[PDB]
Amino acid sequence: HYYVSIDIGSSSVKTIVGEKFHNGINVIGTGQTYTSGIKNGLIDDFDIARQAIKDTIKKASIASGVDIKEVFLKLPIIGTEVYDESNEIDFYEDTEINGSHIEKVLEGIREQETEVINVFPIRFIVDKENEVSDPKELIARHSLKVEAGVIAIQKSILINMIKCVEACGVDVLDVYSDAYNYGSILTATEKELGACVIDIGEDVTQVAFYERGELVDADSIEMAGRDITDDIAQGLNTSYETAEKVKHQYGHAFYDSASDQDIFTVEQVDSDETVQYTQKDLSDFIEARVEEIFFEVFDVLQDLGLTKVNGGFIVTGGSANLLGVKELLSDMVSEKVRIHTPSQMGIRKPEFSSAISTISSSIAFDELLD
Ligand SMILES: Nc1ncnc2c1ncn2[C@@H]1O[C@H](COP(=O)(O)OP(=O)(O)OP(=O)(O)O)[C@@H](O)[C@H]1O
Ligand SMILES: [Mg+2]
Repeated sequence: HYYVSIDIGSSSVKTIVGEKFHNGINVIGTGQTYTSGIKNGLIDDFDIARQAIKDTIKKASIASGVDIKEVFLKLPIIGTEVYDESNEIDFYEDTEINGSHIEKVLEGIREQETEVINVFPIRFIVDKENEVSDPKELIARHSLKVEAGVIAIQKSILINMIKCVEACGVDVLDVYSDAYNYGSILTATEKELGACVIDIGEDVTQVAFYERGELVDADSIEMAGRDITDDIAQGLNTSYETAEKVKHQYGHAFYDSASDQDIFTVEQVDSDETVQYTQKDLSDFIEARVEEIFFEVFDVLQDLGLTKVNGGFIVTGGSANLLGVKELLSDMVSEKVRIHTPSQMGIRKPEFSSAISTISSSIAFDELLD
């Protein structure tokens, strides 16, 4: 009927209630609630977080008209495993492969410390020979085999993340690693060539790489928005708060493009005085940090041995609202670089990318298995 996804982020818990249309999703209600209950993408104070999630589920339950009781929880690429696996189910009759055989054969893969959370198909193989993308309505005589991609997350995260959302009085129908979700924000062309999604939130920066249409591998960095603000507060000798504002109001991640005529005033933290800075001044600190962030990204890529990103670079997430971000990355790499923002209205901010893709993934599996 209705699709409701929940994004439990370090800056704000995000919720989206949507409806499936022929050419996409129709957001009919959203909610957002800032919280200090989540840090580095994990629950820092259960109670505080459990209250943020409820508030978010409410603000949306109101704005959407729907009375939310079921939700799809996204999971951060943290303590996550992305590997290859296959499985085959047998037949004793002439069976017309339907959505239920897909699930049955995938379930086997969903099989110690971790737990398979997502199993997605790469290619199926009917009666031990017909290699095909879709095996539906095709007739199987002896067997249906699937070579899939699998994602596992550490049991500690899964459990508590769900214990917290379910403590709000709603059921978690399913879970979706952002490592799978980002596939949505891409284009078929990007997925094919080898695109790299860079989601810079507040505490975490997630990196996902897709090639030939499927996810290849993923990881995260504990450096993001907050660190930009931290760098700003120290550089202008000011409070975190005012630092978090001038970043929003005047932030520019590329030095060579920040204004001088643009001036603002920040108060000092050690005196009852006030200093005046230009946008460019602020830029020095911002670019520096956003750069160190991309340098981390590259390393993640090297570790995962995922060089070559002919698919290009896609950057998103809250910090993606920063000006000059596209400029800076393009200046330190040689592939296309775009800042993905949800198309649907109401959620036309980079920070909503993950939440909306969670719904996409939901719907995607809904069809695959029916
Ligand atoms: N307009 C702005 N300019 C630059 N940065 C901003 C702006 N708006 C949002 N941010 C920053 O983006 C970050 C939050 O965005 P985001 O929602 O993607 O993080 P989160 O998902 O809630 O937590 P997580 O780090 O676990 O992903 C904050 O650090 C915030 O300061
Ligand atoms: Mg986030």
